[PDB]
Amino acid sequence: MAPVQKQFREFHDRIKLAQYDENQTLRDERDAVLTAVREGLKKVFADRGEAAPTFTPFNQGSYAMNTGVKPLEGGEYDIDVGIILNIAKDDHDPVEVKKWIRDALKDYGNGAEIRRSCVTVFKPGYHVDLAVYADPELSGGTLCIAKGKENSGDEHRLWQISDPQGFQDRIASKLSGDDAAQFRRCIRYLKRWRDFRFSSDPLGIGLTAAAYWWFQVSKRTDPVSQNVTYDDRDALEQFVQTMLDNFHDTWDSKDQRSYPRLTVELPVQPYNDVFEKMTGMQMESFKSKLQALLNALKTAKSRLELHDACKALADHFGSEFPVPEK
Ligand SMILES: Nc1ncnc2c1ncn2[C@@H]1O[C@H](COP(=O)(O)OP(=O)(O)OP(=O)(O)O)[C@@H](O)[C@H]1O
Ligand SMILES: Nc1ncnc2c1ncn2[C@@H]1O[C@H](COP(=O)(O)OP(=O)(O)OP(=O)(O)O)[C@@H](O)[C@H]1O
Ligand SMILES: [Mg+2]
Ligand SMILES: [Mg+2]
Repeated sequence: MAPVQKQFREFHDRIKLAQYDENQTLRDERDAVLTAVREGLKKVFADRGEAAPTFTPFNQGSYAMNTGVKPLEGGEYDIDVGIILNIAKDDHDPVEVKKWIRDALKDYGNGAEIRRSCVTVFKPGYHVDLAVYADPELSGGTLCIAKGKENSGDEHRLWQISDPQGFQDRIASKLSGDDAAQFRRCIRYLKRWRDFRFSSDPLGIGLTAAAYWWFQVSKRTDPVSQNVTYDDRDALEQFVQTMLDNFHDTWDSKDQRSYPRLTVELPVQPYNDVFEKMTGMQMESFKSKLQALLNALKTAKSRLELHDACKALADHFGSEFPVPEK
């Protein structure tokens, strides 16, 4: 009946990255970029002959929500930060606003770059994704993120209504206590699976939103003593089965075939499918790999030898998954 709970908890200990509130180093790297933006902006706007825009920053992403993992060797940390500029959205092209930040981050690190949803700045061993918002007061009450690239057409340049506070609050409030800890462990486990079996360029946000909809705690409460034990292997099995169950074969007219697609809405504005950017072929590979992980989660629960159980898990979770010698 070989259990694997101790092995999962040790795996968790190895992969987890402390969130911003417990990570001096992350805060320091964060604050450095925010400082370089403030400093940078003074020059960019001295040129324009205009007073510098101010901004309010906030923590975003997994280091804000305590779902962060350590990258594998060669991999990069992803420091996500929002900045709310004291500007009215209706008065500015969003890409143009993003240009102020890239130019402010001209010299800092290996430079800065304007992505579709953020300005990203590169440094040795990490990047910082700055999501750029217009001021809700000056912009008629909504918080809108700057969407669009430099090369992007007109209909793809926009201020999209967002709700990062709402999203973070739903992730943190879904469960509590040791139930919530298991939720977070299972997101992390799957982000290492991602880093191990997917190429370095199943989104993090995808699995997070997915767990919000479909994660269920797996624990046993002894009827007599009320003593609780968690079963992380079982929690992943049910969660992964539930995701697989929600793939829909979706016809693509252009390719004249169907691909299995997992759709997962953000539980807050704008309720976009967080996986919409994955192509049909990437979704098909995502599904096969999910099925193979499910198969190993089941194999792991029916091995006499702890070695054989752990090995089956290590083939999917990678070489930081502990495999005790036979
Ligand atoms: N496709 C999307 N739709 C809506 N919001 C998103 C999307 N992608 C990212 N975000 C927002 O930006 C944040 C940072 O995105 P990122 O891709 O870094 O995910 P993350 O949660 O930090 O996970 P990871 O640990 O993989 O970095 C998310 O946590 C989410 O609030
Ligand atoms: N809705 C969102 N809210 C906040 N951040 C987001 C959102 N969507 C994406 N991001 C951020 O930007 C990063 C990548 O998303 P983006 O859509 O900008 O990629 P892209 O510019 O299309 O690049 P690629 O060429 O790789 O497709 C994520 O890691 C995340 O931090
Ligand atoms: Mg992130
Ligand atoms: Mg990011």
